[PDB]
Amino acid sequence: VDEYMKEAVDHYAGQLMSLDINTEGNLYAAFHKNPGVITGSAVGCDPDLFWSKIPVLMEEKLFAFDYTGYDASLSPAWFEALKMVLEKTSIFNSMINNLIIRTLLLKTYKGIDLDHLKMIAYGDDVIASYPHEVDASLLAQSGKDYGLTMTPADKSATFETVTWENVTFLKRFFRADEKYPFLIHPVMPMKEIHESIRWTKDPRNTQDHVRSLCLLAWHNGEEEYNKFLAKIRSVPIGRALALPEYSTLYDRWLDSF
Repeated sequence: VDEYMKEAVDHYAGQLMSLDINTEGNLYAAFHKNPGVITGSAVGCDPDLFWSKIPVLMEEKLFAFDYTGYDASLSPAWFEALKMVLEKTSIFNSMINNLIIRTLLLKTYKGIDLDHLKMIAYGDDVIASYPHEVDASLLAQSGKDYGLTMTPADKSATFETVTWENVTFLKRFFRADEKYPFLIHPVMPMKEIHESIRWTKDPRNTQDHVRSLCLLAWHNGEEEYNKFLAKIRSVPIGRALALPEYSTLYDRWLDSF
């Protein structure tokens, strides 16, 4: 645990401090109740609503990257660090990520003020920002000194600038609604959804499983959604399900804000 990790610890800790958490488990409830740039976690968030808030919590320049074997590569130094924070699973990997980003930032650039780092992590996945454009390609270099193997965001061939158009968090894109632009749709690619379809070893789970897939799919738009429902209804097992009409999912969503 070097000097950089120490400042990461002090800074991250001091932050979680403002939350005034109960020292008597209760850490999990604090995080679940406060998904954002203070916990620096999204664990327990609700995409359908949280997506409209994220753009406001972020600084101007986004930056993200992929981890290769995030858990396996986690050296003991980090846990030691995590302990120091606590002294001062998803919720923990998220806390570790918060330590990594800070550490690598302090090690890759001079003049970094962590109070201006706005990031939200969910395990190894993270959406980050800073007032100035930061290079994940340079952060990746510093990562080697810690056994971390960082690569472009979303299995990208090269390291390119992260924008609100190409950025993804929890595998979802950010797309403003066409009718009300300030309501941000969490958009999971249809491909990812199709590859999630399962005929449960217990047929009874099928309905609720597909329901949860529909709650993700309709965010790709009425045409894609109905195309999706048509596929499911092309065979008997899919025709036996009760699938939400696009119209109602969208309307309920608008009324939920």
